Amino acid sequence: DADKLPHTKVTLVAPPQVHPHEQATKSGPKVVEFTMTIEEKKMVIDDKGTTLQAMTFNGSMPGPTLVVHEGDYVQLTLVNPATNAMPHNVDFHGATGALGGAKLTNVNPGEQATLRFKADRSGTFVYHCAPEGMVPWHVVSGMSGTLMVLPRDGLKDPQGKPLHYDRAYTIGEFDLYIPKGPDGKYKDYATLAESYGDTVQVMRTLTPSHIVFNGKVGALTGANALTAKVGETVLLIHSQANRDTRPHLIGGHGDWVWETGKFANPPQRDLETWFIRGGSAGAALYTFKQPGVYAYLNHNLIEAFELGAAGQIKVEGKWNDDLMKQIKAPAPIP
Amino acid sequence: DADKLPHTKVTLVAPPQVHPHEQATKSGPKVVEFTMTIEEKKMVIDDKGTTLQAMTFNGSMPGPTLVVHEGDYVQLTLVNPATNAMPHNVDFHGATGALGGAKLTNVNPGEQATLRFKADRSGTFVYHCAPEGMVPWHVVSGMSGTLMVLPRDGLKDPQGKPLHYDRAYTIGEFDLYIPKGPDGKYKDYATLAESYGDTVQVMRTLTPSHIVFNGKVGALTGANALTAKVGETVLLIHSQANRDTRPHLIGGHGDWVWETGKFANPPQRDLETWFIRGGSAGAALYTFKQPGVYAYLNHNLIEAFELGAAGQIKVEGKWNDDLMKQIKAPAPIP
Amino acid sequence: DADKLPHTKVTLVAPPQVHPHEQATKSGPKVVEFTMTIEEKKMVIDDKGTTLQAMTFNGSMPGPTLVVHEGDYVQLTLVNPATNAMPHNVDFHGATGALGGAKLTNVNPGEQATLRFKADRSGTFVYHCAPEGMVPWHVVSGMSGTLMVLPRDGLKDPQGKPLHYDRAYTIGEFDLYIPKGPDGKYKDYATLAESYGDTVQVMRTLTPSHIVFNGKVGALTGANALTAKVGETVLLIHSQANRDTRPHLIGGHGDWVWETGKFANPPQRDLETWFIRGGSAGAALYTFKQPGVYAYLNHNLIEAFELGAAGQIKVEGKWNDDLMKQIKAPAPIP
Ligand SMILES: O=N[O-]
Ligand SMILES: O=N[O-]
Ligand SMILES: O=N[O-]
Ligand SMILES: [Cu+2]
Ligand SMILES: [Cu+2]
Ligand SMILES: [Cu+2]
Ligand SMILES: [Cu+2]
Ligand SMILES: [Cu+2]
Ligand SMILES: [Cu+2]
Ligand SMILES: [Zn+2]
Ligand SMILES: [Zn+2]
Ligand SMILES: [Zn+2]
Ligand SMILES: [Zn+2]
Ligand SMILES: [Zn+2]
Ligand SMILES: [Zn+2]
Repeated sequence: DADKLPHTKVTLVAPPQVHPHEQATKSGPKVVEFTMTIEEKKMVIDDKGTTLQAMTFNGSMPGPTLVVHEGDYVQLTLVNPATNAMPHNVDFHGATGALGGAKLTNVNPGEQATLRFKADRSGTFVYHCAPEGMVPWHVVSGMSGTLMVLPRDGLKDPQGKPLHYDRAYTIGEFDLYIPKGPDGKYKDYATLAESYGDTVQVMRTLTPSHIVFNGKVGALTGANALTAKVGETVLLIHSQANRDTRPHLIGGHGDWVWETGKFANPPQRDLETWFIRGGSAGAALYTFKQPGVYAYLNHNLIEAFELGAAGQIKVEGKWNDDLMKQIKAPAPIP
Repeated sequence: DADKLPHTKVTLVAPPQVHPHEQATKSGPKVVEFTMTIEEKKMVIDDKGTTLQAMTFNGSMPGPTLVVHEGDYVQLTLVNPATNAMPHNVDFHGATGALGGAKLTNVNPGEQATLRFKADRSGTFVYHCAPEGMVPWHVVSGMSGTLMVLPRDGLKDPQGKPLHYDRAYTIGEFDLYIPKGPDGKYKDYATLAESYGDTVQVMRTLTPSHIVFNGKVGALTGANALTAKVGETVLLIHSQANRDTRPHLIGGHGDWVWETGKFANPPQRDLETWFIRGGSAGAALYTFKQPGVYAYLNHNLIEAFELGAAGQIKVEGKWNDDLMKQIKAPAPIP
Repeated sequence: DADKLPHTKVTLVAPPQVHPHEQATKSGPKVVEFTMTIEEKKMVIDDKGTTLQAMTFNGSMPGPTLVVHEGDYVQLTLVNPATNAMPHNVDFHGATGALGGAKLTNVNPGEQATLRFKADRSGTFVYHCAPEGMVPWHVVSGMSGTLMVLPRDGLKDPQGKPLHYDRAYTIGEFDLYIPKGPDGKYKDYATLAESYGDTVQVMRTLTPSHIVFNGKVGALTGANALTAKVGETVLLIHSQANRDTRPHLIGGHGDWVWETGKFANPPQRDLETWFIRGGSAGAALYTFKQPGVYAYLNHNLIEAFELGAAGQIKVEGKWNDDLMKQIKAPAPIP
């Protein structure tokens, strides 16, 4: 019975980081308490100044990643401030019943609610807003993120041997549908409500204007690149709440990958490219063996390089000539 | 030798139901006999009165699901009445040889044929019409369904333990390509033949005008919702003969899923969203634990809510506060 | 240490063939040496005379398949003749570090370089050109192929039992983005450089004008059909460096399939249709049981029959009435 369990309180952190947590643990089940506050805002999503009338959990795309263990109960307080214009809610794919909790968390601006559900299944799961009649709009405008439910004894390989990560990053990939006017320029809307009708028209074409990691072209590049060192294992959590994507690490691999994102299933190894189904979150482990700047992208290379679905990981350490060596540098042909 | 085996005769039923059958069985192999009659007809596919010049097996989209056991022989009589305008045939993905049987079942209006093949592989398999030179048109106009070949000893989990369903539903998802005229309204064609050239032009854009379960927007919603009770296991058979989709049960999961649809492979568990490749049928088991109305949809939410790829399952029984509880209902913020 | 190993030299062959190689082998690791020469050229890609300003490894789309064993080192010499206009390089998904080798193989026209990397992971892996700032263009214009890294003891089934192929074919599937002018005809460009800006515009729509196997509509059909005999096992290597596809053998199956293409993972059996993620190569084994002409295609049937993604395999041998029999030929209805 959940009433008798100890309660713990978790402080969320902004993507691409993930809040401190244990993997394998000796702890018994808890009611883990989180709070998120919805923020509607206009956001600049590319280098040329295009805006999106956006909607977010906790001010970021994606929302923050919530982490518990299998057997825990998630208890979320969802706050919709009066400064917002729209009603909202939350649908946890990791939860059982009531349209993922959507039916029990309908909050108008100035309202809040508290949902509890049992995280009885391990994996990365999408959570997203789902107000009746406007579900796709809320999702594609930015209202999604990941619940990671770790097995109580940590991750396991196909033979039941222990797996771990030394650092976790969360990447949300957003297919955006920004309208254009008669002049072929992207439209800038004074309010969220005014963007709706034009946006639905773009949505129905099924062609994104932009596809971005973490809310904007270049969000995870240059100074905002992910980081690691040779010998460190990274978990890359990839969520896509609306559309398929195909993650790849250039110069790397998915050492162990759960592309459907459910940890009770054996992972696949040595992947070049994996597949996240629209409406899901997946997870890949990789241990870096070479230093340098890696690209982490959607391997529809148009979607990556033209439309925005690409980032970087800057990796420190010592080059390894056994794994790779320039035998003869570029030089004239004999 | 198939000539020495007992023959049985099966009466098909309309989707979303599936005809009575055994899962695990003590029976030896049989020649199982079915008959289907092709019906070309104009069908209303949405709420605003849009029509499709459709083609069907047995008058429905999808065609009915045929169920046998591994080692059985399927013996289909395919009837093409003289009231039809086009030639037709059938390609069983579950069969070996002759383009799935297409080469041996070419039937002009007023003709019929009888095909036999050995169902030597377990799984859900697409069957579809495939006349030379017009294959995509016949498929996207509605001529597909599922052959389910159960293992003789029933479904099994990754550890070889028994799995079962208490009820089976079949869902066919149809990407439609309805042309529009200069006024931006959908075209209404007097005959099947007249729809062809305009439709091929829409097809080549790769953008469906509509994507529907079972032949129309809302076919599996409201009064036509699927049904179940808490404690019952449902098999959800999902076919898509032309285009990828990503099934999800809102507030539920795929407890055991064969997304490529082939039962000799271990299923995956705890899926939020699975993937049916265009040209295949997949299958998911789920045991309901909460009552209420669930949505079962393609989790490209545009494809679902805007274009039509969504239905409902109405589930009876007792709410379970351990799995989910509204701790604090929506109420003003402190 | 790679310097102490024996060097071997391999002569590449044109797709759809694959160069002679061993599967299971008693040989220890080698440094296997290959050379490829880039050729930019205009190519006719369909029946109506449409051209593509193409870019290739070794004059073909796809490039040739390179085959080694796990533990070998690949040592490629990449030649960019002075007759080419653009700089190029190579990114091996099978390699670790330096953006797959791209950073160490930047070659202007008239230059060459030699890369070595350790093929420490078994599977089929994409290789492709990846010049900074122009990656998608080089890829979609034809610069990709497959590195197959076989396990030293050959392929294995889920229970660790031996698998083999008697013949291997390599199929590269290319989503092309050919621009049109104001008259609705495809544009013909005098040079590679001139095609760029118009092509990027088509790319950004995400709608291919054509999707072809091995560089052109019908490349693997009629006289250029693949061949086999009843009782022979074929390996079908399928690469797609930019966009998803869904291979299917009409009248056949994937007997054992590694759709993510990584041989240390158990294969799936009895597949009707499998899924190659954009940015990957997959592999399927099939043993023919019936003679006749099979179609091997992308089972988005529009992509196959309308846009070009389909070929044929002509199979010799004796028909098998147990697997399939025309019980009653097409004939009038009673
Ligand atoms: O593997 N570079 O897209
Ligand atoms: O999980 N609701 O799309
Ligand atoms: O299975 N014929 O597309
Ligand atoms: Cu919302
Ligand atoms: Cu959802
Ligand atoms: Cu037909
Ligand atoms: Cu088919
Ligand atoms: Cu190049
Ligand atoms: Cu790549
Ligand atoms: Zn915990
Ligand atoms: Zn570590
Ligand atoms: Zn039977
Ligand atoms: Zn039951
Ligand atoms: Zn070798
Ligand atoms: Zn053999």
